[PDB]
Amino acid sequence: TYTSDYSKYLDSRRAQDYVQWLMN
Repeated sequence: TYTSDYSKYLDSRRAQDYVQWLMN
C-alpha cells in the first residue's frame, strides 16, 4: 500500500506535468 500509493503520487506528478504542457 505504501508502494502502490507512492506510485500513484508519481503518476500524479506526471499527470500534473502533462496538464502544464497542455496549457503551454
